[PDB]
Amino acid sequence: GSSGSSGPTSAPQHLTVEDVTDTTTTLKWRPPDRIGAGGIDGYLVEYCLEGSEEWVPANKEPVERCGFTVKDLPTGARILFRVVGVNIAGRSEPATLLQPVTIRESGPSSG
Repeated sequence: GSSGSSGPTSAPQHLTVEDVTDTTTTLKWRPPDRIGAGGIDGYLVEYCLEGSEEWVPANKEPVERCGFTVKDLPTGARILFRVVGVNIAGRSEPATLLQPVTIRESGPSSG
């Protein structure tokens, strides 16, 4: 027997830095496989400035897509980004980034 799923969906994966701006950054992750009934509400993106121990909410509300854009960031700061899948169950394991972001815009040259 069974009725209504129990527990938060599977943490996010495939979370990497696609692009990086001066005061903005891009993030792209993938949806879980073990969702079942209910469905994931979204994801909570939070960043912690190097030295700080408080993860600030990048997006007040959890996005729907498997990607978001964080704004308002100190150019040249090692900020760590983490994505957590929210749901009626609550939240899931943070897909912390393997590496921090320096935050800076760098385009091509010599064409």
